Amino acid sequence: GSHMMFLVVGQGNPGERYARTRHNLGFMVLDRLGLSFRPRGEALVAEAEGGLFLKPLTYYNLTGRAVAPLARFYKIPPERILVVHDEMDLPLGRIRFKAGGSAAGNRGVLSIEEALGTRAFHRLRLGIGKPPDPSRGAEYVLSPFREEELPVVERVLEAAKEAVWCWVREGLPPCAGRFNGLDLSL
Repeated sequence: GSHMMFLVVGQGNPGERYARTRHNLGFMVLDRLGLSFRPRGEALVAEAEGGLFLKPLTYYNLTGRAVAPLARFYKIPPERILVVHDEMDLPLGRIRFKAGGSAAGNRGVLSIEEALGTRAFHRLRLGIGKPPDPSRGAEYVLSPFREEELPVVERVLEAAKEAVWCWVREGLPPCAGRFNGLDLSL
C-alpha cells in the first residue's frame, strides 16, 4: 500500500562472493522468511503483512543511504525498524534483540545511526564471535563459517527467522523474552 508499518533490514554485501560470509548473516535470515523479493532502486525489497523487508545492495557499510530516506518517507518510528546483523560482540550461538544503544563498531549499524541521526532503532544481533587476532577481523567477516560452526549457524538461522516474525508481529519485548536467553552453541 501507500504506507508501511515496519521495516526489517538485513545487513550484507551484494554478490555471490559474499553470500556465505559471516557479514551476510542478515541477508541469510531474510532469505529464510519465504518472501518474494523484487529489485527496487538500490535494494531488493519484499512486502508482507503491511510492511517492508529490505536487502540493501549499497554494500554493508553504506546501508544508511537506503534505510534512512525510506524510514523517513514512510514515517516509520524507531521501534518499527529492525536491523538484523552479525555481531562480533556476541559468541556464535547467541541471539539478542537490542533496543537502541551503540553500534559497537559495526559499520552497517553506524551508517544507519549516522544517516537517521538516532540510535533508537531496534536490532537483532546474531553473534559470530571474533577471530583469534583483531588484525584478521576484515577477513573473518568476509569468510564463510568453519566446518565445525555450520551446525550452530543453522540453528541460529532457524531461530533468527522465527525471531524476525516475532518482532514483526509482537514487537521487541516479548521476543527478547523468548530469544535473548537461548543458548544455541554446541
